[PDB]
Amino acid sequence: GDELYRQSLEIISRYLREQATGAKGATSRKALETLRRVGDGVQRNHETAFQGMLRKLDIKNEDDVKSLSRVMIHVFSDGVTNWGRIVTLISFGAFVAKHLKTINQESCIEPLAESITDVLVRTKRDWLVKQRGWDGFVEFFH
Ligand SMILES: Cc1cc(OCCCc2c(C(=O)NS(=O)(=O)c3ccccc3)[nH]c3ccccc23)cc(C)c1Cl
Repeated sequence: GDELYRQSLEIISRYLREQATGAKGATSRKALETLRRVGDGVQRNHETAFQGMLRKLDIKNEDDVKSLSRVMIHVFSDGVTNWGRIVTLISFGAFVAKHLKTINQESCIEPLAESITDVLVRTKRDWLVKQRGWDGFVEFFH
């Protein structure tokens, strides 16, 4: 097993889907409430950049969402790894998730999640371990 990966995918998965479907172990549940508060804050403050980036990505179907990976890696990894940019990575994900339910492609949400987790855990794995993973996440937005 890879429990940072499956915890990461569980949290990002349900955060994205509840964000698009309106709504809605113990560590995963505190991370998810943290990521509601912070997540919705960030989507409201970067909303001008977020819609700029959404419209420029132009996601229509699920082969779009599968292309997204390496532009994700590009925008995301600028070395100086920190929770702020991680949570922006997830929250933009949510932004995209609600836009995919608008155009009635909820089927792409879980691939999208599977991509975000996939970028995150594979590009920051050592940093995330050194910060005790999602317990670091929760206690950083304490
Ligand atoms: C699901 C998905 C997520 C993606 O995340 C990218 C990194 C997060 C991000 C920043 C960002 O990091 N901006 S920043 O350098 O000024 C920054 C760094 C730390 C805390 C707050 C802001 N600006 C953004 C503007 C628009 C969209 C996302 C961001 C990227 C892609 C392609 C997809 Cl398909």
